[PDB]
Amino acid sequence: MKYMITSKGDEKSDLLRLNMIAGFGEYDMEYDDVEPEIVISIGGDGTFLSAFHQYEERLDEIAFIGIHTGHLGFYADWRPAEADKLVKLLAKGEYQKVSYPLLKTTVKYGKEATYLALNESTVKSSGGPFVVDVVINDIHFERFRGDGLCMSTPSGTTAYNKSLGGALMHPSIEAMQLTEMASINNRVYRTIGSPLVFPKHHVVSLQPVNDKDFQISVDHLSILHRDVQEIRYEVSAKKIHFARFRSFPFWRRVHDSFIED
Amino acid sequence: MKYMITSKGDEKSDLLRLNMIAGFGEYDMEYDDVEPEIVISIGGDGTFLSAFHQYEERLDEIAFIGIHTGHLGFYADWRPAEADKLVKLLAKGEYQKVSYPLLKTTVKYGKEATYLALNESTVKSSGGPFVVDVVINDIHFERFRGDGLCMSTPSGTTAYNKSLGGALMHPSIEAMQLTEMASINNRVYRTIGSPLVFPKHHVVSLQPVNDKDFQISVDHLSILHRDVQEIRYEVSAKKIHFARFRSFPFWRRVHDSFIED
Amino acid sequence: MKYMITSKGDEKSDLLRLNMIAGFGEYDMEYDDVEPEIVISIGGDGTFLSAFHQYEERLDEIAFIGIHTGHLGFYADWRPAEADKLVKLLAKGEYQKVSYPLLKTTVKYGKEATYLALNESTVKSSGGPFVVDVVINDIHFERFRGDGLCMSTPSGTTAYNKSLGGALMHPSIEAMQLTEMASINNRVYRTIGSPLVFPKHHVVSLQPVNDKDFQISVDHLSILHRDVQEIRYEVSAKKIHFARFRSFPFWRRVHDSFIED
Amino acid sequence: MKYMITSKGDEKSDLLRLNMIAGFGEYDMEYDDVEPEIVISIGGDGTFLSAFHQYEERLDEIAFIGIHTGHLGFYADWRPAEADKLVKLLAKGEYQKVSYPLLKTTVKYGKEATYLALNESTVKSSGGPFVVDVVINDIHFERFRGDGLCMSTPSGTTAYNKSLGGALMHPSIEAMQLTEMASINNRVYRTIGSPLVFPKHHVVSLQPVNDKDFQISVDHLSILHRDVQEIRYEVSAKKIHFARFRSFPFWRRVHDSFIED
Ligand SMILES: CSC[C@H]1O[C@@H](n2cnc3c(N)ncnc32)[C@H](O)[C@@H]1O
Ligand SMILES: CSC[C@H]1O[C@@H](n2cnc3c(N)ncnc32)[C@H](O)[C@@H]1O
Ligand SMILES: CSC[C@H]1O[C@@H](n2cnc3c(N)ncnc32)[C@H](O)[C@@H]1O
Ligand SMILES: CSC[C@H]1O[C@@H](n2cnc3c(N)ncnc32)[C@H](O)[C@@H]1O
Ligand SMILES: Nc1ncnc2c1ncn2[C@@H]1CCCCO1
Ligand SMILES: Nc1ncnc2c1ncn2[C@@H]1CCCCO1
Ligand SMILES: Nc1ncnc2c1ncn2[C@@H]1CCCCO1
Ligand SMILES: Nc1ncnc2c1ncn2[C@@H]1CCCCO1
Repeated sequence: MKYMITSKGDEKSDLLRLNMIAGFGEYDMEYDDVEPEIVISIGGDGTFLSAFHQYEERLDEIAFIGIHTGHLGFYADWRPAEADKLVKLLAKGEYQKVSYPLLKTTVKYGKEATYLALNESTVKSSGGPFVVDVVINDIHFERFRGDGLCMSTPSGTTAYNKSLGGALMHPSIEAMQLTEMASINNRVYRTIGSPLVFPKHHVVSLQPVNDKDFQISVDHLSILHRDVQEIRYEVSAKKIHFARFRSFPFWRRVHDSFIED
Repeated sequence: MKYMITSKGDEKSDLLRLNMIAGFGEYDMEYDDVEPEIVISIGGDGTFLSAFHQYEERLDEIAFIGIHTGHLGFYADWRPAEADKLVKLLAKGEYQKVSYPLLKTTVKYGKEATYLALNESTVKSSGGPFVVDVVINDIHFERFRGDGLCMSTPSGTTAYNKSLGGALMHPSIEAMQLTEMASINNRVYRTIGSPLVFPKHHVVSLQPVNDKDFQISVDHLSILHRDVQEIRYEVSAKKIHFARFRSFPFWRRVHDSFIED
Repeated sequence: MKYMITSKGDEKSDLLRLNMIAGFGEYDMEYDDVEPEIVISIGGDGTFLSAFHQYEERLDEIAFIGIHTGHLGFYADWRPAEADKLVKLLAKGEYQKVSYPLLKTTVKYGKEATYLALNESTVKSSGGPFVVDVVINDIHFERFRGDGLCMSTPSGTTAYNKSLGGALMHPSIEAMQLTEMASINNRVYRTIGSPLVFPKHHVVSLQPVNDKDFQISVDHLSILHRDVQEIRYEVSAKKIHFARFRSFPFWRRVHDSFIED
Repeated sequence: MKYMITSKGDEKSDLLRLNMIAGFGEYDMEYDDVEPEIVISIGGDGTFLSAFHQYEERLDEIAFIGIHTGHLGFYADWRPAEADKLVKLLAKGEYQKVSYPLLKTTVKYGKEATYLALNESTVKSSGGPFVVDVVINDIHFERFRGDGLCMSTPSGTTAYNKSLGGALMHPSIEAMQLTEMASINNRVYRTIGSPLVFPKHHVVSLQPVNDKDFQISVDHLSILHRDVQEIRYEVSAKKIHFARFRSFPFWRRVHDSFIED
């Protein structure tokens, strides 16, 4: 089919990319970075996130693969020594696909912008204090004062979410998880403290109390948003598709990354 | 239908129980605590847990209701002033039902015993140090040394799980959550630290390293188990059914219990 | 003596300030905001922090007092109804003094700047990733990757330090406490995780790994520092002095703020 | 002087003990396990704790030394290869001493018993729920409901205290630290959550609310206490003395145990 290969850009990843292109040339495979059906990412999870966001308008028509030239990643979970076997099996194309849930962020002004996250979307304040009202399915839940908030996909839970004390959830669960960053708690301000796990179709809305300027991040991309009226989180109806060429279970991947390999 | 009412046993709950029995007598309703189809619990969440476990062999044929005579409970979530309206609507019996997931614990010896938890099942050691091997779907995940482990249902997450830093998950999610109690972590022992959220059909197995005697709890019931070979956790195929007579959303119930009411 | 009164600036605090000035006029007391010996702060703990920093060059010659016109503060811990009794006892001037430790921050470039904190000093990155080497008394302790770090005085421990999971320490202890903000931990990056409590004369040094631009905060003041070579923390030899006019124990103040009042 | 050597009891530690006794025989040193002035512990930190408690009535007249035959301990912090150099320098006896603070626990009935802890003293319930009133210097601070409480010395902070989220404090600080085990927090029960660090002469008292039977631990020793009226914690006036034969800083010891060695 049509395929493309993105590279981290160091010698190791560029040379592996050139060798995989050469290997693909021995098959009925066309290099096309406009309408690829296979997107191979060579580098780390950061390289993989840029690949996902490069092609997030054609998610339904792409199977993603990650190769880690450094340490094992959660998306770049195949070693460079398997690249030749990868080329072979991608060429035949009878592999299977597994799908992970994604997070949809909607930002409203006083106008609207939507974003897909593969790891998480976070909200912080633009210098001053961060106060927002947290609304769950039109129900006012809490007034949060602190550093900010983080909404994670399931596969995002091993990333920023983990550093904030959130739970790791198996990515077959269609959910999103909200974690707090340094919440103020006394007898004036009061937050739940615990991470919150939301199913599909639940809508978490963040509403400004005073200042309406926020620094909003989506995966690696962080930009200052002004005149914000509302930030809405929900599990996306879209999903990322991976080419499956072996059994590498999520919990083993968690074990290899955090316990021992 | 056939119904029964369990009471916490103080004056307040016994008198409310007698008044509801009197109210039920005005309808085609029979009191039967052997094969009830409606089990009303009057007291707190602890009273409700005993009601669930009193009838856990007829879960498929029972709708549960809880009335809190003290503070709002997560299962006893209706006020005594609504008891008359409750009798009325339970008598007609066109109410709807909502189902929550349950946790199945299997304990193997060198023989087998199974238990259903509505909140959680926990494992601790019988005096000495607690060391177990944690196996996830036949994959050795970690060697845990510490005080113990807790496996929570979704509706259990607001209970012991919350005090251990676990996430609160909406009970429409068919999952279980594993949290650590005081894990030892250095460059000898190593655990994941984070709460772990498991979907249906995943099996978490705890296996003894040295001592094989453990104190195992299931909801309020804690008993010493000897000659234990394995403890297995999975989401039960069984579910608890509640009679639904109003909209009291889980997240509002979380808000009213932990934030403000 | 010479005194001055700073005000939060709302009606309530300005009017209390004018009334205390009037009351002071009945005694041998001179208003002087250049060389005061008594600095009264009317507002909240934030107003008190500005008062401290307004006069941090004459700390050895000033006794501070805080009045809270809103909720109880940890530095503004006297109610407005006691202002008349405060004027009386400050005028006679046989009150006693209690001293709290302070935190000295040194920032070195490639030049040097020093700062005193009453609550804490925090270090974060200027947009990009935050990586620093943590050196304790010339001993390399850890390579920290995460959101940032916070070094708190004892009286600062109830503030930002508390939201980061740090311990509350009685301010009679001459120490400083280092807490992490969202540290990355796997088998590549490794931090201690726990808050660290340091005695007098211990020096904690933060050293850049790659990027040398940091956002450094000292109490309420946060400024971007460029070309930073080192950030050094140690317990200051200077101390803040409070006028003591009653017994309001620190632990009771903790109780009233976080448990119940 | 008079010395004695305790051993973990495995081959490795017994043989090292016999060799050190032989080496000591070449000097004016007498083996005496009744009134030793030097107590050498060979094994791990657990062996060292038994040595301390074996001789806790002669703490003022003993310098302790620990040798780790397994992994580095915080009290057993010298390697077996240094045992010959240890014998030499202990024999001459111009070494220096460093002292660590200790924790005094008082248990009152309806009679009194006192205990010294080198690591920590913990309180849990005897099966049923654990509810105690926490009193700080005769001031009621909180009503704690949960699994239990832990009061740690400074050198104890790297042990159980660390697993409960407490801070690590340098043992030159004369203090004790109170950490919670799985506290219940809602709008009925309310605890501070944060670890609490107390200076010398502060007294923390635990008082029963209903049940008066508790499982109290002091270092490795845990015994059921009945008819308990009060548990009192304070920094001991006694101190443990170590023979100092090299520079092995506490923070480096923390680094080697938890970060890398
Ligand atoms: C470096 S690739 C970008 C990812 O880094 C992760 N990340 C950012 N900051 C942190 C942090 N403080 N701790 C852990 N992961 C982080 C987020 O999940 C982001 O999507
Ligand atoms: C009192 S009813 C029994 C329930 O109490 C909860 N529980 C027990 N111990 C604790 C604790 N330490 N913190 C919070 N909840 C607890 C558990 O979820 C149990 O099912
Ligand atoms: C508003 S007065 C300034 C103080 O607010 C405190 N502070 C800032 N951010 C937070 C936070 N996220 N949580 C708690 N306290 C905070 C810091 O201790 C600072 O000195
Ligand atoms: C094994 S030597 C005894 C010491 O083990 C430590 N300990 C006991 N339980 C735990 C735990 N769950 N986590 C960490 N350390 C522990 C306590 O500090 C005790 O003094
Ligand atoms: N989904 C993820 N799970 C775990 N780790 C992740 C993920 N995505 C990116 N990273 C890491 C975070 C540290 C910096 C390098 O990239
Ligand atoms: N599912 C539950 N969610 C929250 N709280 C619960 C639950 N079950 C029982 N409790 C409480 C725990 C404290 C003692 C009284 O009962
Ligand atoms: N030392 C302090 N201890 C507790 N709280 C403090 C302190 N200083 C300032 N604050 C609060 C923090 C929340 C915003 C208002 O000011
Ligand atoms: N003071 C201590 N600091 C760290 N670790 C300690 C201490 N005392 C004993 N241990 C360990 C705990 C795990 C089991 C082996 O002994």
